Amino acid sequence: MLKAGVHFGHQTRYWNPKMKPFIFGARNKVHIINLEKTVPMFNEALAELNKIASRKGKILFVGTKRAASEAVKDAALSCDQFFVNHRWLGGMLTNWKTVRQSIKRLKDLETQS
RNA sequence: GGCUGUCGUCAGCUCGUGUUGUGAAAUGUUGGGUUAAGUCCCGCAACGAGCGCAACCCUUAUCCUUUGUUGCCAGCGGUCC
Ligand SMILES: [Mg+2]
Ligand SMILES: [Mg+2]
Repeated sequence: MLKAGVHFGHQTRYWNPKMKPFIFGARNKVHIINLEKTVPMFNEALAELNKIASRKGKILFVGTKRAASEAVKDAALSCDQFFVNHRWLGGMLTNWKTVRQSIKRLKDLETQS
């Protein structure tokens, strides 16, 4: 099952009871995730993800925090998928129809940079 | 009506969209700095915009080009200086 070498799942008491099923944990006053449930989760996850992908679908990666920021400007910045590695501008998706023309500007700047 | 004084040349006053709240409303315009300034930077469920601040206007301080009378006299002669 564990095709995933090393990511035992941090965070100690600061937990969330909604996250009981996916837990086997209890070590050194901190939770351990679950082998036999992390792996099964690709099941519904990589299945649908690589299907909508086949149907030609935009992806968009999201990962703020300067601890994996350019680590998403990566093989996510390789395919027809996209990314957000910094500040998530509130409403860039629900208010897309406004934020869109902040892009139109970016374009005008790099189109003369 | 038009025009004017006043707070005050104070740094303020608002809207679109989005989002939050049953709602009046909120956010943006909190906050950390910074500035003469809602000035700017960072931040941030906000993203942007309008009036305002600033700039564009005039004048003042240095220089340059063009211009030389009614303005000017440095080097030239003459002197009723
Ligand atoms: Mg302004
Ligand atoms: Mg002005």
